[PDB]
Amino acid sequence: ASSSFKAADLQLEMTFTDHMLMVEWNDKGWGQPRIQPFQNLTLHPASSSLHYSLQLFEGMKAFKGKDQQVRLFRPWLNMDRMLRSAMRLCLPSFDKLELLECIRRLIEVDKDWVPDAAGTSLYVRPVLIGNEPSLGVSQPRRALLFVILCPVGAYFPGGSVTPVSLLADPAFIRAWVGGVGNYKLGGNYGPTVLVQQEALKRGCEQVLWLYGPDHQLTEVGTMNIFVYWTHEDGVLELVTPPLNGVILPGVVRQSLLDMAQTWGEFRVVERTITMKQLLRALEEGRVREVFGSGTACQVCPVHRILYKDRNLHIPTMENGPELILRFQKELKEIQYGIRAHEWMFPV
Amino acid sequence: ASSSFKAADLQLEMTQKPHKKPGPGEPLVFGKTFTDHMLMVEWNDKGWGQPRIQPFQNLTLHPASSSLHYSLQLFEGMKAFKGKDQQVRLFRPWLNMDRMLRSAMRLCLPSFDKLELLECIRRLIEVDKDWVPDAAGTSLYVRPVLIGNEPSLGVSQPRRALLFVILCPVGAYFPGGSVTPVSLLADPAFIRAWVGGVGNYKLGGNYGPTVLVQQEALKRGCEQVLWLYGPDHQLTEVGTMNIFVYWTHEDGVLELVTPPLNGVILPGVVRQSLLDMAQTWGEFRVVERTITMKQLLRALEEGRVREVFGSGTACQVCPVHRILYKDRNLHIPTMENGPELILRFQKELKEIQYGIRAHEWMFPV
Ligand SMILES: *Cc1c(COP(=O)(O)O)cnc(C)c1O
Ligand SMILES: *Cc1c(COP(=O)(O)O)cnc(C)c1O
Repeated sequence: ASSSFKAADLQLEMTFTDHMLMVEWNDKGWGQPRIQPFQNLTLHPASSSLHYSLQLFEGMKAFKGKDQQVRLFRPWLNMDRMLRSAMRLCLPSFDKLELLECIRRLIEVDKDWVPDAAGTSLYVRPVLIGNEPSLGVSQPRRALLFVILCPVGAYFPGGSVTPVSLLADPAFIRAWVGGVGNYKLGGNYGPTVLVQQEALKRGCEQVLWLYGPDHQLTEVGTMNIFVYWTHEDGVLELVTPPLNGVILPGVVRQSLLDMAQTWGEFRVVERTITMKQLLRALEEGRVREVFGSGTACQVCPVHRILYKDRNLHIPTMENGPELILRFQKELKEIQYGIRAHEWMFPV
Repeated sequence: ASSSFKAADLQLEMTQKPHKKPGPGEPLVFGKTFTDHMLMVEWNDKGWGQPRIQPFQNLTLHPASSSLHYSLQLFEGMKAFKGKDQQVRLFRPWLNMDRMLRSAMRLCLPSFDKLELLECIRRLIEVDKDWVPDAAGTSLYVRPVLIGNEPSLGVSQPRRALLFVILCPVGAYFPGGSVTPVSLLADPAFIRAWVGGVGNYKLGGNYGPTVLVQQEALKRGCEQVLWLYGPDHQLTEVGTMNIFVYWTHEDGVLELVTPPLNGVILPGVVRQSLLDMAQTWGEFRVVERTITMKQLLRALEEGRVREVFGSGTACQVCPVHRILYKDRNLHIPTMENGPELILRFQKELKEIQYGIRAHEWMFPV
């Protein structure tokens, strides 16, 4: 009472998994967390979740190693992000480690659902919605937190790393400074459906999100973007856009920056990336690799960019892709328990 | 893009046990009290289903519903008014219907026939007619919603959707017919929408992020938010209302100005009505042009501002008396100037809406 829900108070009642977590918030505080069979949600028609998008989510993977032990990849970063998203849309705060322990217990009940094939895992989807039975745009004192799980079977059609189809049109904007693009809110995704369809009929599989008067490369679909090149100063570097408001702080993004910094072989920085710099670098043969990063596709190569209906080839595949494969191998090693690391949380 | 549901295919299920009526003398909070019935229509792979109109009940949604994860949701807001002869009427519902599937087209929900939904809503209000209040400035708020209902976690076009309409009786925004002003926080750090964005559609996603800014307006002691856009600080919206400025322009001409529909402005029904009304009078210049803080600041020190107001069916016309910008107070002359134009707009809209003056803008139920 008077604070957050506790995993020690959990209520147990024994393509998605068999069970789900559910926690309710109402004025005075949180109710106890419930692990119950997968079932439909019953919401009032005036629920603020459906009218004013008082909704946020998270996305992380649970990996089954060779020793058959299930582990979550840096879940503390997902919990940090979830709480920041909650504060912004201006829902109840909760204790990050209590939600983690509740999710741990949920994955434990559905442990048989975690796949062990190469490139497979269990997708954990936590959600927090406003559940106020009112049409007023306000702080929603009733709320609902739920977690659902689902097995995912390899991103790539086989085991071969395949490059993806980008469209770069300045008329479409995902996020803005002073906006809400740095939080995983449902509201940022709905508007992308029409843009993705526009990309598909223009011969592209995904969208390269441009921002500002100087056409800054921000995100690749629902992934962060990275460019491995020799910059205009002659130094070999790995660059990704900074957290200035328009970028979603990805867990894989942070991990790639952390790993590359530890190696100390090349410069690793956060510095926006304009189409002017990319066009110049391509023409000068300074670009090595360009990729997207995210939970779905850990490291995802890009081979051409349709900018103002262009056919700009990105030489990612003819440069190995050396860094992508190194990142993929080291991540697989950490995630599937082949090497012990502080980044993994055992379930 | 697969036609529509028909009003002729609408069945009916009356309530077994009705909700409690508030009563003409007890406090009505906006959007917390609901009527006995609701409209609901489902869409899937075969197309649209039949409506029917059922008792007020909770929605049953799959946990992976795209409405809850990726905000595939939109809404409308219009009012039904009851005159002192018991006749119920809707204010320009065709425009709300026009604002509907444009919103659905955007994120990327099924199309429907505007007149078929209008007939279904008309019938729903007729069923719950006893819920429409009588008192001075009271009304029934009508809330149509269309959501994506896909049972998967992919960010894609839903193969399943749900359209529903709920009703709620609301009190007068201004008691006694006497308009009162609001103060606004103008902080450029928070942006509601951007060009190439989705602020020109009534989608749920544009509202959630405004809750924190509204709370920051409250803490800084200011009656609602003034939404600034760009490095030039363009005045765009007043909370969930369109903005209008009545002043003598820099060129020396008396005018009524409101921002143009360039992508950051929601095309309000009241906004369009005020423009239509002002143009029909032909007493002053009516123009759609960007308004900046620099222009407002210059007009204020030169004494050229007469009235500044917000527009949009909860309030119709809402006066603004103060704007907190750059930690400094800007006293807006709205109130000392009558407020003449606001009172004229309010009287005209009140007379049209409650049927005291007949107009083609009103749709009978
Ligand atoms: C989820 C997401 C990412 C990547 O985040 P990860 O935590 O690394 O999965 C990047 N950009 C957007 C827009 C996202 O939604
Ligand atoms: C609803 C709304 C308006 C006003 O629209 P009306 O149709 O006149 O009710 C204006 N701005 C915003 C941001 C709105 O949501």
